Amino acid sequence: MLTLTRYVMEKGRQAKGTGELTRLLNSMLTAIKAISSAVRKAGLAKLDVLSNSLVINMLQSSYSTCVLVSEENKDAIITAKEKRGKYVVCFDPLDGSSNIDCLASIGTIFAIYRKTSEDEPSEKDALQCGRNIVAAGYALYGSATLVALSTGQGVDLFMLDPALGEFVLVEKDVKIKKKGKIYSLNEGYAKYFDAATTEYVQKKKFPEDGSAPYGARYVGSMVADVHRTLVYGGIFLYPANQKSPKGKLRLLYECNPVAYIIEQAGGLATTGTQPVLDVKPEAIHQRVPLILGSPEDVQEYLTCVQKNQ
Amino acid sequence: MLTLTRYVMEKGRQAKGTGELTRLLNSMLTAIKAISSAVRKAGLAKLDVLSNSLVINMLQSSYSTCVLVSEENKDAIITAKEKRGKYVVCFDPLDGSSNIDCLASIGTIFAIYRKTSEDEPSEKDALQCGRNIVAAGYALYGSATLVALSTGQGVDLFMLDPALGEFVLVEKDVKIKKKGKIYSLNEGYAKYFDAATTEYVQKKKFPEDGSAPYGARYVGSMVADVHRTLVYGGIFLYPANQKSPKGKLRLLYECNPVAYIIEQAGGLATTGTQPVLDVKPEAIHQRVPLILGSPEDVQEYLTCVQKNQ
Amino acid sequence: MLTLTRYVMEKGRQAKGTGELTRLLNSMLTAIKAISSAVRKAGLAKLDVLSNSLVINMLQSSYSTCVLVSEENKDAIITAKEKRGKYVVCFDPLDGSSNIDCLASIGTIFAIYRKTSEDEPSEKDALQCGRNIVAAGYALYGSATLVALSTGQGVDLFMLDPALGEFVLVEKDVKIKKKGKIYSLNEGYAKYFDAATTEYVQKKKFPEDGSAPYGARYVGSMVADVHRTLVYGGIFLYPANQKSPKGKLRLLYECNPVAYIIEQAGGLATTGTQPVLDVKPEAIHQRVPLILGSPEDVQEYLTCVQKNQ
Amino acid sequence: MLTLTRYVMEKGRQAKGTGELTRLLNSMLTAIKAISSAVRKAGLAKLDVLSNSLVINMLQSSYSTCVLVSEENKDAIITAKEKRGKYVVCFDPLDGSSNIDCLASIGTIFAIYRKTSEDEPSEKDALQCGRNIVAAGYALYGSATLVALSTGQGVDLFMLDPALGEFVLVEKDVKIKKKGKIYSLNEGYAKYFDAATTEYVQKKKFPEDGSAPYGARYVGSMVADVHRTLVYGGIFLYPANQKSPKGKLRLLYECNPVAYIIEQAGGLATTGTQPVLDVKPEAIHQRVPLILGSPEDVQEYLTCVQKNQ
Ligand SMILES: O=P(O)(O)OC[C@H]1O[C@](O)(CO)[C@@H](O)[C@@H]1O
Ligand SMILES: O=P(O)(O)OC[C@H]1O[C@](O)(CO)[C@@H](O)[C@@H]1O
Ligand SMILES: O=P(O)(O)OC[C@H]1O[C@](O)(CO)[C@@H](O)[C@@H]1O
Ligand SMILES: O=P(O)(O)OC[C@H]1O[C@](O)(CO)[C@@H](O)[C@@H]1O
Ligand SMILES: [Cl-]
Ligand SMILES: [Cl-]
Ligand SMILES: [Mg+2]
Ligand SMILES: [Mg+2]
Ligand SMILES: [Mg+2]
Ligand SMILES: [Mg+2]
Ligand SMILES: [Mg+2]
Ligand SMILES: [Mg+2]
Ligand SMILES: [Mg+2]
Ligand SMILES: [Mg+2]
Repeated sequence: MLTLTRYVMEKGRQAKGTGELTRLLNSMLTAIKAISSAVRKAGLAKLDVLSNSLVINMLQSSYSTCVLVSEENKDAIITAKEKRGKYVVCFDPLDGSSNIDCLASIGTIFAIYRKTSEDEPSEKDALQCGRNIVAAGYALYGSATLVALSTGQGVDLFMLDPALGEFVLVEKDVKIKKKGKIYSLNEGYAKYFDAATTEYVQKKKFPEDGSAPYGARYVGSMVADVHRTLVYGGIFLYPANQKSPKGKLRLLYECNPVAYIIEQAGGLATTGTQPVLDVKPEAIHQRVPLILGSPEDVQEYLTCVQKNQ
Repeated sequence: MLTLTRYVMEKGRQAKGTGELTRLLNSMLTAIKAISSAVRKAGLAKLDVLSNSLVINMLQSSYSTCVLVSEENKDAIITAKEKRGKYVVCFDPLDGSSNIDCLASIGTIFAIYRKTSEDEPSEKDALQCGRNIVAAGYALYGSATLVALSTGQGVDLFMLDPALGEFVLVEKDVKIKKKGKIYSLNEGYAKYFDAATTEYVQKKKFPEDGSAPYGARYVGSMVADVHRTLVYGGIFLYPANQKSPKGKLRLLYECNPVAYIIEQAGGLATTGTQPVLDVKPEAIHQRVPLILGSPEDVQEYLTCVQKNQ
Repeated sequence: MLTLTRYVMEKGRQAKGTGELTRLLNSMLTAIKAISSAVRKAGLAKLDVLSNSLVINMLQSSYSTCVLVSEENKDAIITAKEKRGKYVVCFDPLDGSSNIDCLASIGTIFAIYRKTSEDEPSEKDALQCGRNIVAAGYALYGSATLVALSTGQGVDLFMLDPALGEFVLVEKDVKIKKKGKIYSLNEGYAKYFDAATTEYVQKKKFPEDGSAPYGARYVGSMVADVHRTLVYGGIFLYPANQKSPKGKLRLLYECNPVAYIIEQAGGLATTGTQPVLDVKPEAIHQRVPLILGSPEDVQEYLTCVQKNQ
Repeated sequence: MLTLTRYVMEKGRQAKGTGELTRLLNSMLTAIKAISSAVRKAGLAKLDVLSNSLVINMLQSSYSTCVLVSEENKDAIITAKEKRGKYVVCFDPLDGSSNIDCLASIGTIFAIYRKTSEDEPSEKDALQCGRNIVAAGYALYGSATLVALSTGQGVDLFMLDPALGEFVLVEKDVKIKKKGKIYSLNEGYAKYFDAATTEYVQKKKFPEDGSAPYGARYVGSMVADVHRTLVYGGIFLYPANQKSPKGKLRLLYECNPVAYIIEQAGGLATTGTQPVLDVKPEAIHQRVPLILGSPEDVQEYLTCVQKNQ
């Protein structure tokens, strides 16, 4: 039984670390477990508020953090001097608000950076390119609870063993298919799509090479849809549209973490004009377009962008 | 704490029943709990086979059944003479095979009939119109575990309390909105749709009255998509198409139960030409088209069918 | 998987009952499960008050009761006319107060009678001899959670399956050994014992026939000590002493239920002068001496009583 | 929520450790959780064998150990060179065999030492006086699951939060009463006691100063009885007797750990002639007499030893 806590401590032993990142991850994972439990019994009772407190408190108490960015907080949270550590965490404590009442899969998203500037800790420490991620992942609260995690050496999948109360490694170093057979976007925005998105979607439904149309899936929780894309392959799209000209999804704590996971699994994640991880953030709640998945599907989307530009 | 077992026994006390239906439901619910538990720890290990055995064994042992129809069994299962009861159960022991690996919501579906013929128990006892349902419902194994149940007096929702190990009533007599704002179908089959489906879908994305386009959602597990339709309103479609000319979804143990639930909640469920519950089944594994949800959305779909016929 | 709910409903099907006792037992068992859960997480927070409310509410709501006697209530609780059923329940909702802080096994004890008088329901309906018990048992909240139950056809043991959230039959028709090798009493009261108890205890430690002395065990929760006596054999004693001249243990909701269980398993349960189940109660909180266990050990205790009288 | 994993990592951050002890404790605690779960569902199925494997595998995999002593293994287990760490663990993976069938509290016991010799790792590294313990504690699998732990700075109590799946600090720096009112030993061995034990026990039942006799408690699992002694005060005795002239309890992995806990809480733990922690072990499965608890009660026992020597 390779537990996440035993896996992470072991990974930190081979790298001769001080144990600070390990302490941070353990704290994050503890918050995730409390969130999983609250989610499993939610209807028997706001959850946004609770999951946000849980994450902030656990992270700050780890003595590993200097700056936190949460979806739930207008401004960056600076860690009190007495608990100052070297890491910056951007997180979405509970994503998939739209699906809570209807019991669909929802999740938690996070990315961890090392503070590199010499200055006093500020929001600017949270404005690194995703290419500078130290660790990132997500939890999926679905038919079972799962964490996808990467620290730069590929993507590992862990599942909450409910009897044992701990995360157990179920898949090591997962790789996305080069090409899938599923496309995933909200086609309710079709009226507002750019020409590139329209053309790409048309190619999926009416291919010109005799292949079967792709199947469509859209849970409407990003973590569920991205996780499906990871394990089954294909493409997930939340592009710019007329109602959301800069996209809807948030760069720091939605797009960068999933982009990091998808790239680590051998996939691609793009704004349409450049890799998501290469976008230099200008503000903590900045939005970007997100198109991600199997490299050949994303590469085909990029061709549509290129001939329509 | 109004538990499902206490709710069902109480419902049977006011109706002066022998307790046979109550015994049947309790058995079904016990199978559901075992399924929930196996689902929650699935990745840590086929599940179709297991959930099928669980349901068959629990139902047969209730002394309440004479005939069972399962998705997993070519032929109807006749209950051994010594355990013969008066009820017929059609069930899908685990639905949403496509979503198991990716951890999306999956479910169990069932409908219960009283055997009305005088003959020896046979498959023909399972070929009643859904309009003759005595009890029907589904379990949803999602971020939490839920059962929707009706015995003819509206739809009640129950949630598995994990600490207590029992189903607890969370919503009594639920009603679907008259009109929703979500449409749900696999648009990957667009190339194969009939004119009516094409036109309806076009109206959702490009309305002609100045209203916002509907949002699209499609989990790709029927129970998840139908449950969302129930609680948020809107429309779910699995119509006939060129690849599935009679539809894909199964009449006895997929469509009739959800149709029964949706109608009990004040919604509509149609094949496109008639109510699902009014279809006289000719074979236990018969397929039908399924269009269901908020009455005004379904009524609008039926208008598209009518002007394209 | 023979669950308690399926076992009890089945037992009621063969006996052509109205289902009223079955509804009562299910309710009692639901309270037991809630108690088990509260007990498992007690230190992470009175419990007497909670467990009492749980039992009273569940029993009254079953529409099966007319009179309740609780250890926690000075007077008998008469069921409101609208929920009147035919049964009387005497219960100790949580026994083993002394062991809660130190985490030793604790339990719940109950006996069920049919009201036989024609009069208005009163405390007098709870003053039947234990010989008139319809059903009785206990729950043990120990290293695992167990229920011992009898309805007149021997003793069955059930264990809470934590994954499944239900009681499962683990042993059918259990029989106590004719003679054991363990004696169980608080020897701290030795100064206050009568001559009979003194002599019996001396015989256990200094036998005159060359046999090994009995081992001593005393958890100090009656349910734990009685359950051990049931499965390992031997003798449990809470006799009269100078500080408690009529004994300490309560007749209605401590002694009668365990006496009923022990007798059903082929054991004996005595006051020292007569079987516990044959004592005609005069008051709802009456105390009796309790000596119970393997028939040959109890029979040997009775010989000490006889030669010292 | 101060979790054990967060508490232990934090305790290791202030002490600038390499994290090796922390990794060891986490591993031990993970084994404890698996044991708790197996114990909670034991009757629904040897456990000695399982719990032994769990502990050995978890400890060896921590890269923190060089030598293990288990009750279940004749010889010391030398850690393979590739996983060699600096610590020695003596453990009883599951104690209280006698109480498993009857569902009474049972436990796991452990003591951790730093290897101090320069030689190749051998059994001799496990023969340090308990006074050289680095960390020690026990788990109690009772009505709830608890760990008592000390690393030299007093005794902390943790409880398994079943919803959260982790140990949570419930009491910091616990102190035993100076004098209690409970004595705990198997009085079935009275025929075989030495004069000192006889006299001490007589004083508890027949005091000569007008005080009330002590109450007697004896669960017959050492961990349960010792834990009760810790939280309620009093005295626990397993002295030498004619059948067990050197005592029964094992020095390395039963007596030293509980002695360490009791001393850290301000109590005393003696063989009758010297502190348990000061005994120099000569063999890994050596037995000693054990008398422990509130200092004034133990001090009174020692006076009986002294006037009978
Ligand atoms: O309804 P829409 O516009 O498709 O938005 C759904 C998206 O919004 C989110 O809830 C976060 O903004 C994602 O989880 C999901 O992908
Ligand atoms: O991939 P498709 O064709 O959309 O099929 C999905 C449907 O199939 C099912 O798995 C059952 O056939 C449903 O749960 C779901 O609605
Ligand atoms: O401390 P004593 O006098 O031995 O009393 C213990 C007895 O009291 C009870 O807590 C109930 O009165 C029983 O569970 C137990 O047998
Ligand atoms: O039956 P006895 O001799 O009192 O032995 C009980 C003791 O044995 C053990 O099981 C371990 O030897 C302890 O847990 C307990 O204190
Ligand atoms: Cl989902
Ligand atoms: Cl106990
Ligand atoms: Mg969010
Ligand atoms: Mg979000
Ligand atoms: Mg199926
Ligand atoms: Mg199906
Ligand atoms: Mg009580
Ligand atoms: Mg009591
Ligand atoms: Mg042992
Ligand atoms: Mg032992």
